[PDB]
Parts: sequence; structure tokens; C-alpha cells
Amino acid sequence: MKITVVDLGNINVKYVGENKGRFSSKITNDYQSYEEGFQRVEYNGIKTYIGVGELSREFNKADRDYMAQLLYSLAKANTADTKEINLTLLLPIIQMKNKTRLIETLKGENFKFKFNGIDREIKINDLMVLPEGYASYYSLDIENKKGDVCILDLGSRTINICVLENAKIVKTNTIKLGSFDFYSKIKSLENAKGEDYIEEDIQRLIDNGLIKVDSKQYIEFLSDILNAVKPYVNLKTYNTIFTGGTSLMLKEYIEKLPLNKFKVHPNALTSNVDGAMEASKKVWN
Amino acid sequence: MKITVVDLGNINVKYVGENKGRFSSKITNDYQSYEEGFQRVEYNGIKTYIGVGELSREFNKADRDYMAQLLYSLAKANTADTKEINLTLLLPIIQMKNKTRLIETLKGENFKFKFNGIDREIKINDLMVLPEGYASYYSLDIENKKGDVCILDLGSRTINICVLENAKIVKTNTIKLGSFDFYSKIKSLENAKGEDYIEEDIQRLIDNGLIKVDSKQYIEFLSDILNAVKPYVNLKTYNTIFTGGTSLMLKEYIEKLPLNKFKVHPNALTSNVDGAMEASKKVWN
Amino acid sequence: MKITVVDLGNINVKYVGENKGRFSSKITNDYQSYEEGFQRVEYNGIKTYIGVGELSREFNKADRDYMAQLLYSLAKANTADTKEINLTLLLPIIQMKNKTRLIETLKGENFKFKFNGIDREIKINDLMVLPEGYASYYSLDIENKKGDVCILDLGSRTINICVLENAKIVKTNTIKLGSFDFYSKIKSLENAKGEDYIEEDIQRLIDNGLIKVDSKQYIEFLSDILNAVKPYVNLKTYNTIFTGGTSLMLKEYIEKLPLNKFKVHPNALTSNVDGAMEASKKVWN
Amino acid sequence: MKITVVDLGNINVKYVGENKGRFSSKITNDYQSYEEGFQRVEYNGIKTYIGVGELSREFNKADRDYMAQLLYSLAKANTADTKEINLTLLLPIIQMKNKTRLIETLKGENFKFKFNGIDREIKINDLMVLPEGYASYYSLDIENKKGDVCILDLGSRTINICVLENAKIVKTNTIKLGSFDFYSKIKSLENAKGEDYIEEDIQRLIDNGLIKVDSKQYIEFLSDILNAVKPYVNLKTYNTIFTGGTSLMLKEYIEKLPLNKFKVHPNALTSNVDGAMEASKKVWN
Amino acid sequence: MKITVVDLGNINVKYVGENKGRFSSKITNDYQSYEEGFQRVEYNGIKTYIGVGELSREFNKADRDYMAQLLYSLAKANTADTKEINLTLLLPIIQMKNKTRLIETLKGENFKFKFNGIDREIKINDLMVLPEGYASYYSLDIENKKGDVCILDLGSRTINICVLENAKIVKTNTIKLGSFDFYSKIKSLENAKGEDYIEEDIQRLIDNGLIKVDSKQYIEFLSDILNAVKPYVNLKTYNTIFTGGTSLMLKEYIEKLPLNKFKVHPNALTSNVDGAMEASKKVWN
Ligand SMILES: Nc1nc2c(ncn2[C@@H]2O[C@H](COP(=O)(O)OP(=O)(O)OP(=O)(O)O)[C@@H](O)[C@H]2O)c(=O)[nH]1
Ligand SMILES: Nc1nc2c(ncn2[C@@H]2O[C@H](COP(=O)(O)OP(=O)(O)OP(=O)(O)O)[C@@H](O)[C@H]2O)c(=O)[nH]1
Ligand SMILES: Nc1nc2c(ncn2[C@@H]2O[C@H](COP(=O)(O)OP(=O)(O)OP(=O)(O)O)[C@@H](O)[C@H]2O)c(=O)[nH]1
Ligand SMILES: Nc1nc2c(ncn2[C@@H]2O[C@H](COP(=O)(O)OP(=O)(O)OP(=O)(O)O)[C@@H](O)[C@H]2O)c(=O)[nH]1
Ligand SMILES: Nc1nc2c(ncn2[C@@H]2O[C@H](COP(=O)(O)OP(=O)(O)OP(=O)(O)O)[C@@H](O)[C@H]2O)c(=O)[nH]1
Repeated sequence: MKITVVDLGNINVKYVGENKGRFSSKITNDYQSYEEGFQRVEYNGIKTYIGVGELSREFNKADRDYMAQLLYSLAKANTADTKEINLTLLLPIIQMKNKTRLIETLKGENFKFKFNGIDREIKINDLMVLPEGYASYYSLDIENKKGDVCILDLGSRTINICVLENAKIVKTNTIKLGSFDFYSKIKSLENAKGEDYIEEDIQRLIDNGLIKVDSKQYIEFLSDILNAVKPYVNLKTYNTIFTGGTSLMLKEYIEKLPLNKFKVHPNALTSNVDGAMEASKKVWN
Repeated sequence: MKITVVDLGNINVKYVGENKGRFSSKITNDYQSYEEGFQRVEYNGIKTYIGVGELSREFNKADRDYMAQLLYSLAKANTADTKEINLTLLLPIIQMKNKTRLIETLKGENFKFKFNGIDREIKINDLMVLPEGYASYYSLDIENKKGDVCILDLGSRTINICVLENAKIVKTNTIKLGSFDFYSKIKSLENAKGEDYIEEDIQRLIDNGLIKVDSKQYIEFLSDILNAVKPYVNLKTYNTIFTGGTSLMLKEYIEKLPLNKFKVHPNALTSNVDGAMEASKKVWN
Repeated sequence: MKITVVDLGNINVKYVGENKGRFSSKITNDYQSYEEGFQRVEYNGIKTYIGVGELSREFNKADRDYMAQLLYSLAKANTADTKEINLTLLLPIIQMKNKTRLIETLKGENFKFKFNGIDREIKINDLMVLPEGYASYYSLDIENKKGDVCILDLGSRTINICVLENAKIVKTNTIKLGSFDFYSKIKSLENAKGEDYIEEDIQRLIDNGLIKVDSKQYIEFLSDILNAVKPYVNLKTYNTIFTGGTSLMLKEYIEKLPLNKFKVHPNALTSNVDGAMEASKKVWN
Repeated sequence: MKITVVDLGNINVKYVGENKGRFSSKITNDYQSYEEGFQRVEYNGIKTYIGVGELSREFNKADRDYMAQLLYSLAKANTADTKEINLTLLLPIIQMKNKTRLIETLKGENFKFKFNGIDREIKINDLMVLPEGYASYYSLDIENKKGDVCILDLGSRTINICVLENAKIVKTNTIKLGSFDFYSKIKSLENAKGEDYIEEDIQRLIDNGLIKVDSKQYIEFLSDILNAVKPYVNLKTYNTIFTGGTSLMLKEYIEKLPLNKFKVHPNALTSNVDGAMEASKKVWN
Repeated sequence: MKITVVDLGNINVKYVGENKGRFSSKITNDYQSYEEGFQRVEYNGIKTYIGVGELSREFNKADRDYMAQLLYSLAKANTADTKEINLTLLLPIIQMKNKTRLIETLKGENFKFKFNGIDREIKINDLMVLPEGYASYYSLDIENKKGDVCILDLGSRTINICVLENAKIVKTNTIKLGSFDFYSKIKSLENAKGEDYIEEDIQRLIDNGLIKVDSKQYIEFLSDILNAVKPYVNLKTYNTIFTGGTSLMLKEYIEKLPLNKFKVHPNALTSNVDGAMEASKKVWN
């Protein structure tokens, strides 16, 4: 019956199933006093509280206590009393160097937890994993897949690039770059003011406008990434579909690019799962 | 029907219900001669007289004979012949490590007393507890909750800090510091004069002016607390709402701070209960 | 209509009503020959003669045949043909451990007597009792009650201490010490001369100067009492109002004290009743 | 040469030196007629008679005319013609807030008296003070000090608690509770019979059996104290050595407790001084 | 002249200088009555008592009142009248994110204190800081540094890992894991018995044997940590030198491991400072 996609993302984690949505990738298993005021889950001796704590730009998100979080995300797309579901997962392209163990450490198994006191264990019917960013391919319609295209997922730490022909990949790339390197470059001198701010809290302070950043620096980042991608791809060729949340940093300037064929996908951040679902049906149905 | 908040505070206890107000947290069950000249209550073998005696900076205010006092406070916000009320209580953030027992030692139970000869037992409809200092959150209007803020309760022994985003907490802290450590630092040398005075009676002697204290020492305390809070919070960020009575020590200098967005809440001392009441309705109504 | 205060004092008893004054607390129901030359009253089989006899420093002045005396005192403040009056009484702080019975043994009752042949019984409208020494509080004006003060009744056997804030008590104490312990300490060696004199007749012999006492011994007593009171009160704080007759032993040296704010109340001996009357009106009016 | 411990206790005072023993803590300097029939001592204008009078549950036993008594106790452990001895004293844990003055008001000084006409002044070689209740520690043998223990002095007004590891303290506590609060709770209704009896004379009437008390009320007191001590100590841990005279109220039920390791020390009342003596040697020898 | 290493450790703090040793990291500036019975120091308004109180697993040990403690530790390795010494300090690897301020808040400065009344201020000649755990490197002899090795400091909250080639680091890691997570996992169900015990007091109760723990659970913890470390290091490679006190939890099973080359360093707990001293000489000499 039931199908689910959980995408682990860069800044957020992502659930779609009986319910849809996402939430922050931040994790705390560090100090904890007010159990009742925070989302919480305990499993196999790991007690974690969801959407707050430490994130520290680390690799191995698929091994460092994300389990709880992942389970939580599945509970988000699922009901509070679920026991069996079929699983589509995703990981960024490069990180797939860790697929195997994960799969057999999860495949068709049941896992416990305490979350918020609901405290139930859930079995999974089957796991099938896709490259994060790539799955947007299937969300594409033949309106552009009939021609060569470029799935271009601007994630906050990353840019994942899938250069595709009609009904097939042509090339792939991924460079750990994105809005964080911009935040850090901006902080290299804005924090040198004598101010205590970081790339982690920066986006909030621009959201409220307590501090602001020049647009031409956004343009500098755009130019840098364009220069980086030139050797592999001719962006004018391979009509480019921008996905991920970092595309929403810059849609305003991306639309201003001199390129011939491109577009920031509506709900660009969530498009990849939208295609991962075409794939999900193609397996289960 | 009826709702009540009793906040146990640092120096005072706090009642709001059929009646509103507060009174000193001082307790005597030590010598007692003139029963008629003091507020008095006896319950379960504990005879206590209200607003005078020993306070001694002790933890466990929620276990050391405060019962009588607490009951008294409820009688203050209530009529003299009450028998059933619904209870919202509060405790400082850290002290919640003692919630559980208290709740089930009180939940939906009836308790006796002798107070001043009125000598009635009263049932409670339900208890629901909030972190003291945090509840000011709800007293906030969207005029500032729409932006990230910092509930900053300067209590006499404590500073409780709740760093909040729009409609949610971001971080929390609490350091047992306040006007008492200032009194003690001042007494470390002013009492070294060869004078018999203490942090307990000091505030009275400055109220009458029998002895006075330099303002720059208030500024030293302000600088010390600001240095203490720096690692967690950027005070310029998270527009700071000062609450509690110790904020009334220093409003005159707090307004002089170089911060961008801040304010000493009107009735800052009582704001936390004012929000605890938004919460009270959100449960009962 | 009518109000009366009878204060039982240490050495004297005290009447104010239709008439004002006081007289010695000495009692004789021991030998009696010349009925006509002494004040006399018989009631309920107790025949007593007023202002002479035995006093012997005994407690329970409110149970040992003072009745006659008390009645006499009421007759002093009253007319010789009185039948109904409203009663304010007073007892020293500690002695209130005996209030209850007295009250209901007197409340709203009529009592007979023979005094000097006038031999009438009188009803009392109501009794209301105050701590002797404390009532001086009400005789105070806002000129000093606006600040923290100390009602300090030096009675001959006692020092009663009421430490007050604005419009309320802060602490209380009472130590059975006074000019008698000075007389006894002086007699411990002056009577050791081989001389037949006692603390009872001593004050007369210094009044006529037949024997005299060094002032520095008065100062020794002052220093001793000051050392005794130190743990409870900072005399420089709580502006001290001296009351009672033993304050008139030492006014000359009390004015010489190094204290910041103090005063021997004019008519210090009678001030306590002067305030007991503010209280009397506050009940009856 | 000579060593002495005088322990001031709750109900009794305690002397060990050239002689050993104890006697009641009751004091009278109030009326006195038959000098010859009572133990008596006069010093510095204070005339007192030993083991009878007023006790009134008051703090400051180390300032309120105990001097005479204390001297008497030293005379008890000493000969009738002593002039120089070395002093170990003790006070309850909390009361040590008064150490300093006492020490320098006594240290290496000579003090007079009249006692019973022996009327000699005695010098003291040195004072060294220990927490009453704690000194039982040293009376312990390595048979249990090798393991963590709990010196548990049940004094009549108090329970003093010293939680110790091997050769060191771990925690301490003291709550003014004991057999008096039981007497008062029992009197709250047994005296409400319409009977004239008090906690002061109660123990005698149960000693002669003129009135008796249910054992289950002893058990109620035991349960109350056990509930009180739970937050600090796990009684099963820290093998508990009961000391003081109130432990002799209940040894019969203490032995019935479900605890794993505990014992009422033989001569439990006097054990603390027995250890204070190990300490005494460790100073003098 | 003089050199000192103070290592702040996980459970203890560590001093070597004119004197050597360590003591508990526990801190109390909370209630304090018996000043004389506890180690004590006051500096800049902070009064602290050493080796007892609150520890609460908190970060920022290098900012939360450890100053006093740190000073105390220096006094431990130093004489009681020291005024100038050269400083080598250490902090855990991760915590170095706080180096800078500490250094310049201490570098070449003089600091006061009251400790136990010795109450002297001491200057420091220079500070130089090393990663705790890493310094064991220098304590190594060429007998194993000639080959690739792994400094493996099992601290109670932590495992610090320094993977080294000949005369140089190859990689580093640190995971906040250790005997505490074992205590907490054991308490998750052993305290669920209905028993009042915690990870803080657990080790004592196993030291005295009042409660005991299965060895296979130690083996479970060992297996968990080994699984955790696999991605970074091949333990068979990089001959592993176990250091810290948590290595002394398990030496008995560590020796049983199937590894080819490893050893629990003699005085494993103190080895890191032993190498920090090779470094100390390499600076000063
Ligand atoms: N301006 C704007 N930025 C957004 C929005 N949603 C997400 N983002 C940005 O997305 C960035 C986070 O990384 P992403 O670009 O989303 O990369 P990702 O792999 O999709 O990571 P996930 O968000 O977890 O799916 C942050 O810089 C966000 O500010 C949005 O609605 N508006
Ligand atoms: N100057 C001034 N200080 C006040 C006033 N009201 C309360 N305070 C101060 O408040 C301090 C007591 O602790 P609080 O700051 O009130 O902390 P709290 O947790 O709110 O404790 P509670 O007063 O019981 O609610 C004392 O130092 C008081 O002087 C006021 O109206 N004026
Ligand atoms: N020198 C002097 N002493 C007075 C005078 N009036 C009363 N006394 C003293 O008062 C002492 C008696 O005890 P009080 O001090 O009056 O104590 P009290 O509780 O007020 O007792 P009462 O006199 O009955 O009201 C005696 O030592 C008197 O000498 C006075 O006018 N001059
Ligand atoms: N049943 C019984 N009770 C005793 C005995 N000796 C002392 N007590 C009790 O001890 C209580 C008095 O207080 P304690 O428990 O002795 O406390 P303390 O601090 O040791 O006071 P001291 O007796 O002066 O040393 C009273 O309730 C006595 O009844 C005894 O031999 N038998
Ligand atoms: N069994 C045993 N354990 C020890 C010994 N010494 C220290 N420990 C353990 O060490 C642990 C505390 O943390 P450590 O492993 O020492 O970590 P650390 O960073 O070295 O902290 P410090 O002890 O302060 O140096 C506790 O679990 C102790 O039981 C010992 O001699 N025997």
C-alpha cells in the first residue's frame, strides 16, 4: 500500500507519506532540561531533541544520531501509531559512498523509539534510495525532458549537477559550495567589524533585517559558481532547472541571467522529492 | 469557571485569581508569641506566620514549608471561603527538576489549614505549571513577538533568559545571579567597615537612605552580567524584554545601554504572570 | 460612649477614663489595723489595701489578687458611682501567654467590691487587650512612623522591644532586665557593707540622697543592655523611642549616646497608653 | 596535661574530664528561695540554679546565661578546686554561625563563680570546638568507617546528618525536628481533650505511664523523618549510625526498619563526645 | 626557572610543579556553613569550596568559576607562598575553540585569592596550552613513536583520538562518550527499578559494591566505541596507547581485545601531562 519519501537535505529534513512537510536539520543531544517544551525521542540509548542544537557542517549525516531525527521525520509524514511502511530514501550524490551499510542496517527491519512519549517501534517494508537533487528529473514533464536539461540543485553547502539527455543522464557533478560559503566570505570581514555573528545565525538577521548584505555580493557568488561550472557544462545548453532552497536565495538574479533556457522550479526546494515519487511509483506500481 | 496563577518568585510570592497581588517570601515558623499581630496558618502540624522570619537563599522553596505560604497566597487571590479553583503554578526554569512529585502531590486534591482562624480546607481543580520568567512570552504582543526576542527576567538571585524566534523558543539559560550578589559584593567591604549590616536589610537602608551605594557599582554589575551573557546571545539581536523586580534596580541605566532594541516591560515584575494567563486561557478556554 | 485604658505596668498601675493617673503596684492583704487611714476594697472574700504591702517581683500579676487593685484603678479613672464602661486593657508582651482566661473571666461581666465603703458593683462593656510597651506605637506621629523605628519600653524589671517598619512590626523582644537588676547588683556589695538596705527601698534613699550611687554604674548598666540588644537590632537603625519609667532613670545619659536617631518620649512613662488610645478609638470609633 | 569535652546538647549538658556525666539543660534564674536545696552558682552578677526552671526551646543557648551552667558542667567533669584545664567544646552544626565571638570571649581566659559556696575562678588552657553530632565520626572504628556511613544524631529538637565517605565528609544537613514535634503533634489533640499537659512534662507521664501514646504514632514520626531525608541521602547507602537520646525513643522500631546497614550506637547519646575525644587527642597528642 | 602543567581533565583537575597530584573537579559555591572543614578560596567576589558541589556535565569548564579551582590546583603543585611561575595549561581538543580569550585573559598577569586564609596573589610568567589527551604523544618513547600510533584518551565524558605517524599527526577525532554514557544507559533501567541512584554516585556504589554491574555491559560499551571509531581508524594499525581514567574502567577487557598492537599506558590517566612536560621543556629549555 503505502509509500514514503524521506529526504535528508542540507539544512532541513523532509518527509512525505501520510503527511507532508519538513523541518530543521539541527540536532541537540547536548543539555536538555525542559523535556515538555521540545520535540524529543529516545531510541537504543540515544536521547535527542529535534530541530535545535549542533549541526557543524559535518559529513556522515547518515551516521551521526540522525536516526532519531530520521525516525521523527517518518513519524511526521506518518500517523502517530504507524507500524509498517514502504521506504524511499535519498542521499546527496557524493554521500552515496556510504549506501550499502545503511541499506542493510535498515532494510526490512523494525526500530523502536520513545518520541514525545508515543514510544512505539515501527517496521519498514523496504528501502530504496535515490541521489538527492537527481530525483527532480522525474518531477520534470516531457515539456522539457524531451530536450537536454540540467537538474541544478543549489543546496546550502552544495551544488549538485545532473546533465541529462532525453530519458538519460549525460554527466554529473557536485561541489560543496553554496550560500554558506557566501555567509562565511561575508563574515570574514563583517565579523571582523568587531561583531559577534556567524553564518549560522546570519540568515535570521537578514530575515529580520537587523543586518543586511549587498546584492552585488550575491552577484559575485553567482559569477563564481558560473565560472566553476563552465568546464563541465555549457549552461546555455542543457536547459537548467534550479532546485533546492539556495535557489531561493537568488531567484531574483537567476531570472536576470543571460542564459537562453532556464527556470527556477516552482517549489524548487521540494521538486526533487516530487520526482523521487514518480520513481517510487515506478517501483511499487 | 475560575482560574488562578500563583508564582513563587525570588523575594515575593504572587497570587492572581478572584484577587491580585503579592507579598514577601519571608517565612517564620520559629518563635511566635503575638498570634494576633501576624498572619498565621496551621496545616498538617506545620504552623507558620507569613512574610517574616528566615529565607536564607535556599533552594527547594517548593518543599520547605512554603505549603502554608502557598495556600495563603491562594487565599489572597481567592475569597476567604473558597473550596474549588483551577490552578496555574510556576517555578523558575532550573527548579523544574522537581516538577513531577509536586504535581502529583497536589493534583486535584483538597488541603486543609487554620489560617487566621478561617480554618478551611480547599480543593483544587487542576494544576498546570510554567517556567517562571518564560511566561512573559505570552504577555508579549505581536508588536515584538513577530520578531526574535529575549525574555530576560532579572530576579534577585537569578537571571532567567529565554531567547525566542517567532512563536517558538530558540535557546534558554539561567544563572543564579542578581541584586543579591551585588549586595554581597558591596557588603564584602562596606560591612568590613566595622558595621553590622547584611544583604538582607541593605535594600531597606538604601530605601530610607541611611546608607547609599555608588551608581557606578550598579554599572559594574550590569557590565558583569552583560559579559556573562555574551557567549549565548547577541543582545542587540533578540530584542530584550526585561522582567522581574531586579530590572527595577537598574531601569535607569538599562535605558542607557547601547543596545538597539530593548525595553523594561511596564510592571516588568508582574509581566510573566500576565503571559502565564494567556497560557491559562489557552488551556481552560 | 465611654472608653478606658488600664495598664498594669511594672511598678505602678495606670488608669485613664473619666479620670487619669496612676499609683503604686504594691499590695497588702497582710496585717491591717487602721482601715480608715488606707485605701481599701473587699470583693469575693478578698480584702486588700492599695499601694502598700508585698510585691516580690512575681509573675502572674494578672492572677494574684490584683483584681481589687485593678478595680480600684478603674474606679480611679472613673467616677465613684460607675456601673458600665468599655475596657481597653494591656499586659506586657510575654505575659500574654495568659490572655485567654482573663478575657473570658472578665468579658462583659459585672463585678462587686466594697472599696472604702462606696461598695458598688460595676459592669464592663467589653475588654480588648494590647501588649504593654507596644501601644506607644500609635502615640507616634507620622513624623517618625514614616521611617522604621523601635518602641523601647524600659520598665523596671523589663525591656520590651518592638522593632517596626512603616505601619507594621518587623520584630519583637523582651528581656526581664531593668533598674532592679542594677539595684540588686549595687546591693550585692553596698549591702555587703554591713548595711540593711534593699532594691525595694533603695530608690527612695537616692531620692532623698541618704545614699547615692555612681553615675558610671548607670553607664555600666546602659552598656550591658546595649550589648544585650545588639544581636537583634542595630540601634542606629530603627530610630528608638524610649518609654516607661526606667527611661527616666537614664535620660541624662541616653541623650549622650552615640546613636544617630533616638529620643526619650515626653511623658515616656505614659506614652504607651497614649497610643493604646489611638487603638481604642480605632475599635470604638 | 588535662583534656575536657563539654557538649551542650539539646535537653542536657554533658561533661567529661576528671569526671564524666551529664545533667538537665533546664535553667532557673527566676524565683529562688531555698538556696541550700538546689545547685547554685553566681558569676558576674548572674545568679543561676542548675537543672530546673525555663528552657523554652530557644536558640542562642550559647549566649543566654548558660555560662553559669557551662561552668557548672566543667566543675562536674573537674574537681572542686580546679584552676586550669584544656577545653574541647561542641555546638550543633547550624549554631556554629555563632562560633567566633564565643571562642575569643572565652579563649585562654579565667572566669569566676560562686557555685554552692566553693566560689573559685578557673582559667582555661585553650578552646577547640566541634559540631555536635559530627564528632561521633571519630568514635567510629574502621569496622565501618572503611565504608561510606551516615552519622545520624537524633536530638530532641533536631536531626543532624553527616554523610561521610572513607575518612571524609560527603554532605551534611540538619533539620530542627525530633521527639518534641511528636510531643507537640500528640498534644495538639491529647491536650485538646480538656487536659492540662504539655510536651515538657509529657515524657515524664509516659515514663510513669500516667498517660501513654500509641506506637504507630512513633512509626508515623519515623516515616515522616524518612520522607524528609530522602532527597539528600539514600539511607540504604551510607550505613547509618544513630546517636543522641531521641534515637533511644525509637531503637525498638529503628531495628525494625527495612534498611540494609544501620545500627543504634551503644550509648548512642554519648557517642559523639566519645569521638570528640579522638579529636581531642589528635590536637593535644 | 620553574615549570608547571595544570590539566583540567574530565572528572578531576591536575597539577604538577613544585608538587604533583590531582583532585576532584566538583565545585560548590552553593550553600556553605562550615568554612573550616572544607577547602575554600575567594577571588574577585567569587567564593568557592573545592572538590564538592555541582558539576552537571557542562561545557565551558574554562569559564564557569573554575578560576578559583584552577588557582587552587596551581597552589597544590606550588608552595603556599608562591608569586611567579611559568604556565603550561591544557584543554580538551574540541574545547580549544575557546583558547584565545583565556590566554590573553591570563597571559603574564597576577591574580588574587583568599584560599584557606593564605590569601595571596600570584603572577604567572607565561601560558602555553596543549590539547588534553594529545600531550601523551611526547610521553611516548621512540620504542613506539618510530611506528604509527594512536593516542587514545578515554576520558569519562569523552574519547579523544590522535592518530599519528612518525613524529607527526595523521588525523584527530573526539566524541563526547565514555563511562558516563554507560552509567546513564545502566541507570535508564536500574534506576527504573524504583531506586534513587544516578550516574554521579554510581561509581562509588560499585566501588563499595553496594550495587554491581555485569561485565558483558562493559563489553557492550567497548563494542559500541569500537564500532564508532571504525570509519576513521583501523585499530590494528596505529598501535593504540590508552590514556585517561576511563581506560582504567576496562583495562581488564582492553587487554582481551583481538588487536595486534596496543597497551594501557602505566599511569594511563597521568601520561598526557607526562608528555606535556617534554613539550614544556622544549619551550622553556
Ligand atoms: N529566501 C528563501 N530561502 C529559502 C527558502 N526555503 C529554503 N531556503 C534556503 O535554503 C537554504 C538551505 O539549503 P537548501 O538550499 O534548501 O539545500 P537543500 O539540500 O535543499 O536542504 P533542505 O532545505 O534541507 O532541503 C537556506 O539558505 C535557506 O535560506 C525560502 O522559502 N526562501
Ligand atoms: N526599585 C525597585 N525595586 C523593586 C521593585 N519591585 C521589586 N523590586 C526588586 O526586586 C528584587 C527582588 O527580586 P525580583 O527582581 O523581583 O525577582 P522575582 O523572581 O520577580 O521575585 P519576586 O519579586 O518575588 O517576583 C528586589 O531587589 C527588589 O528591590 C520596585 O518597585 N522598585
Ligand atoms: N527618675 C525618675 N524615675 C521615674 C519617674 N517615673 C517613673 N520612674 C521610674 O520607673 C521605674 C519603674 O518601672 P517603669 O520604668 O516605670 O516600668 P513600667 O512598665 O512603665 O511600670 P509603671 O511605672 O507602673 O508604668 C522606677 O525605677 C522609677 O524610678 C520619674 O518621674 N523620674
Ligand atoms: N527512652 C530513652 N530516652 C532517652 C534516654 N536518654 C536520653 N533520651 C532522650 O533524649 C531526648 C533528648 O534529646 P536527645 O535525643 O538526647 O538530643 P541531644 O542533642 O543528645 O541532647 P542531650 O540529651 O542533652 O545530649 C529525650 O526525648 C529523652 O527522652 C534513655 O536512656 N532512654
Ligand atoms: N577503576 C579505576 N578508575 C579510575 C582510576 N582513576 C581514574 N579512574 C576513572 O576515570 C574516570 C574519570 O574520567 P577520566 O577517564 O579520568 O578522564 P580524564 O579526562 O582523564 O579526567 P581526569 O580524571 O580529571 O583526568 C572515572 O570513571 C574514574 O573511575 C583508577 O585508578 N581506577
